[PDB]
Amino acid sequence: MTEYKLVVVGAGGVGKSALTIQLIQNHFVDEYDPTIEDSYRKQVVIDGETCLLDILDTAGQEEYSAMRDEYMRTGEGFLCVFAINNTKSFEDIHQYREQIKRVKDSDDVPMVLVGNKCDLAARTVESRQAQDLARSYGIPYIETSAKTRQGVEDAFYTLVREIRQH
Ligand SMILES: Nc1nc2c(ncn2[C@@H]2O[C@H](COP(=O)(O)OP(=O)(O)NP(=O)(O)O)[C@@H](O)[C@H]2O)c(=O)[nH]1
Ligand SMILES: [Ca+2]
Ligand SMILES: [Ca+2]
Ligand SMILES: [Mg+2]
Ligand SMILES: [Mg+2]
Ligand SMILES: [Mg+2]
Repeated sequence: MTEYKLVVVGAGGVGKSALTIQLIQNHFVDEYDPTIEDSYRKQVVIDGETCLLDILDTAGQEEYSAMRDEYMRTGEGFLCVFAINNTKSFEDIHQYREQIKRVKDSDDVPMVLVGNKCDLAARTVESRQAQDLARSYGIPYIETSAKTRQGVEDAFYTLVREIRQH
């Protein structure tokens, strides 16, 4: 069956792991344990196609980011995650996209911009600001909450649909 290799990237603490764990394991991780590099695999049906999602959950903390570039190389699509209550994480997105372009050696890589923690009211990144950034990259913007599950499946499935357009 078709395997989609997805890679989740973004600043430390934005919720990359919580999103992936919610998708794969159907619970919310409340604590914060920084990731090195973890992978998850699950067979799912997306738009009538039985397929395997192979998801690489990467480090956002510089201290743990050792060989992230080598892990990212085989990725077919990238979820670029920031948190809507973390302006710095949003500003960091451009640099993650630059890293993606570097490791794929392409200016045309399947990606989705994800604004996570949308259950929180301490918003400093407005939807329109993120929409504009995504538009400049030619990709969709989707807001999510790993806590409530809002948009979680939608974000990952959208990324699959982006890979399918390439
Ligand atoms: N309210 C709320 N908290 C969230 C959400 N997603 C993650 N968190 C919280 O934010 C913290 C960090 O989440 P985590 O998934 O570990 O972040 P990360 O991006 O994987 N971090 P790292 O890059 O260090 O591995 C945790 O306390 C987690 O519960 C969300 O959608 N809403
Ligand atoms: Ca929990
Ligand atoms: Ca390269
Ligand atoms: Mg494949
Ligand atoms: Mg993590
Ligand atoms: Mg503002």
